[PDB]
Amino acid sequence: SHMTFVALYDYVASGETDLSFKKGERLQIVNNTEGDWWLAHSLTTGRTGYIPSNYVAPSD
Repeated sequence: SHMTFVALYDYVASGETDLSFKKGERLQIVNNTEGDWWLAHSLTTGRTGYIPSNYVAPSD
């Protein structure tokens, strides 16, 4: 259930459904059913949206 990942790079969202996040931000992964785009929730900003799965790595 707790699935914490850390952002490896900045990402500015290009649309409505993706999530913008800063390098070093910690995110709860909500839905990793797809291998390319994961639904994530920022523990910092409280925003929720899709992120590129290759921009994050497992974290505490």
